[PDB]
Amino acid sequence: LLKYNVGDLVWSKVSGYPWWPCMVSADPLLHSYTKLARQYHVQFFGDAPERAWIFEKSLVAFEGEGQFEKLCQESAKQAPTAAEKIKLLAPISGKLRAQWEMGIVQAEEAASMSVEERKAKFTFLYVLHLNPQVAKEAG
Ligand SMILES: Cc1ccc(CN2CCCCC2)cc1-c1noc(C)c1-c1ccc2c(c1)OCC(=O)N2
Repeated sequence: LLKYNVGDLVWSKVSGYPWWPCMVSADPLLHSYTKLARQYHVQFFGDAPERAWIFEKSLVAFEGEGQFEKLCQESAKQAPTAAEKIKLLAPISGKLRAQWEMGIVQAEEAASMSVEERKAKFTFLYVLHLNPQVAKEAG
């Protein structure tokens, strides 16, 4: 039923990290955004930009920050060991929490923008660099 496209907003669950706001985008070298068990190429929102391929089973549509609590809770049932379960919590403090909060601010802005608007603003530029307007607003 679900098939993501470039510009779609998703929470991504990665080993060693809590659910993080992302945007589906095209891989700069392969030129694809999906491949086959299905994978999608995503950008991680925040001030320290990263990209990666994620499996669909580890993506959930992004609506807003309010979803995080239920994602943390529901994922606990499928993370039986302590090191996995502890990573579901929002980062305690420091630089990782500030990155996650900035990620959420950016994703919430993207969510009230159109697909093309969020793509023009938030897509990374490749030579991987942030769009200068995004970098200035983040600091
Ligand atoms: C895919 C990936 C690649 C590399 C690095 C390491 N990199 C993190 C940023 C600082 C330098 C070291 C982390 C991930 C990653 N895998 O799962 C999540 C979640 C992340 C991630 C964590 C934090 C941030 C991020 C992605 O991008 C946006 C941001 O501002 N911070």
